[PDB]
Amino acid sequence: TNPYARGPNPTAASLEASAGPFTVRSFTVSRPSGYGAGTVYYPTNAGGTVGAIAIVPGYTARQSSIKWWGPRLASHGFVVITIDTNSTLDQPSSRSSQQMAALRQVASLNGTSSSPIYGKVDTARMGVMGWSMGGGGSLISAANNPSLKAAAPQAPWDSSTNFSSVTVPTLIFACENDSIAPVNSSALPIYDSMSRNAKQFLEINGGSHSCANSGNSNQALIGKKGVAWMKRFMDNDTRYSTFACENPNSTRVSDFRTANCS
Repeated sequence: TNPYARGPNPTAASLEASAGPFTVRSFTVSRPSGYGAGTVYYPTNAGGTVGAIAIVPGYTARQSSIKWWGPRLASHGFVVITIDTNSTLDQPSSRSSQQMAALRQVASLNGTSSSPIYGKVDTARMGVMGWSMGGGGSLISAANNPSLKAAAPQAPWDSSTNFSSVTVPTLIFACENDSIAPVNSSALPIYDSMSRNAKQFLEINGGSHSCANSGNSNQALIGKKGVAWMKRFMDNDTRYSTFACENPNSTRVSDFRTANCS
């Protein structure tokens, strides 16, 4: 009997819909600490404490690029903070520092009786996600913070592609026709480098660099996979082992790989 298991037994239909079972509320972080701005999404009556996910956009980009993840994840039983960085020109290591700052603030707000997320977060169970340089930032966060329970960056880029130290279960969303952070020189070498973890590579067929962003046309598949990965690894929830680890066998996917996916 897994104490972190929340919500109804998952179905494809329920994981593919635009929102899951829980009602989602949100607020703006009034005094953001160590980053630009943040929006916190959270479920009402998830049936216990839930893990937290900090999501960072890429270079020149804002919360809007990665907004859709907030309600999508939160509606399956997660507290999600989407951030703006101190500057939109921040680099990946700075993105990562700011991501971890956002998580610490979430942990702090869990114990502030005035916060709507008071007593709602299990602050020992956290994950990281993000687009482009924010994707590299998530991988950096993971490498520097092995206590994190999961990472799921999208169209990631960093100077280095060597993330061989990462022990955090890591799902890489890739975009097949990415001409900004091309798969062959960023997402794929990143993926291949990680020898110490459960991991997955999911390339979206014909996707541009923004193929996992708000307003994308594979929200059913991408949302299912992100929630399934976070469920399986953040909650240790083996109801999601198949959703998390399976090949989707979808014409929407041009390349699928996975390793150590129990």
